[PDB]
Amino acid sequence: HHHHHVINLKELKILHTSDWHLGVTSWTSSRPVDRREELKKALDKVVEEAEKREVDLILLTGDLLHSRNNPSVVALHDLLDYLKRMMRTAPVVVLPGLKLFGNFVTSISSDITFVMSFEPVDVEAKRGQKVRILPFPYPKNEGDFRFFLESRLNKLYEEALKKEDFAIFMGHFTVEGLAREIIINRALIPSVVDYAALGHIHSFREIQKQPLTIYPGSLIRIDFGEEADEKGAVFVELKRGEPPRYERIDASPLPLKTLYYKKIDTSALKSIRDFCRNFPGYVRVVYEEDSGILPDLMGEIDNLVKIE
Repeated sequence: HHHHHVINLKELKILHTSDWHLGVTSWTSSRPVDRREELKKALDKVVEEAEKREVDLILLTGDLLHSRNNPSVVALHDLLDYLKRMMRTAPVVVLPGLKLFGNFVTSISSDITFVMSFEPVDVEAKRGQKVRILPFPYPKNEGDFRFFLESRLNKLYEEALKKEDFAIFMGHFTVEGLAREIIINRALIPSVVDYAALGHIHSFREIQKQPLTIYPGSLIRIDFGEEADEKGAVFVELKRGEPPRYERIDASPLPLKTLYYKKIDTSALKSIRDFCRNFPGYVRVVYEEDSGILPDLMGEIDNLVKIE
């Protein structure tokens, strides 16, 4: 199953997913929970939607592995497993959050490209579309730093002007003013790209519409700051005549809940027990004062991962 070659094809379907954090175990200081099974389920749903929609290109951004430096064999084997699966559907371009194995794999394949530098790369998509990738990976400096970054973005704008069909910006950074980190103003994302695929933020954000610029988010709620979050992937469709459209692919991951109390008194105990009873995800209790020896709530309630 190799690529198609359709004359005058003026469209491109993209799956963009990000920030998988393969290998994460949560709440290791209170109650370790291995998130793999939930994550593999979320990823499977993303793989199946990609197949279902017959996408042309899959973009992966952000931290696909939880461990900055020392991913486990399982985490690595899961990554390569899902990479392979995706490459069966459509070509995969990865902007990382080893340089050796990435460069080698890109050489020997026509369906995975690791963009490991600031240099543009042209890729071929599932139906023969030509796509120019403008990458902005994580890069000592201080305010010359800002001028460095800005110089790099300017170069990518010029290289984007040299596109044949589609141009796609990929970046691993924090958009200034979100509501060491690399902080970059959204106005400096080259305006002449058709899509800007961003990663590193766990939460789905539509940053702007022109160029359409999106963080898809993580696929699980990694910690309690993510309880109100949208988790999933994004499906983007590009057509030469027209504005880009996109649909969120929800990963439907386990819900999180933080229950708050001054003291864990009689009423707070009943509140906690009732709530967790049939709650299908994980619960945190936040309280302020000790008032006696606390009952063994974690032995009693398997969903409760943190009192603290």
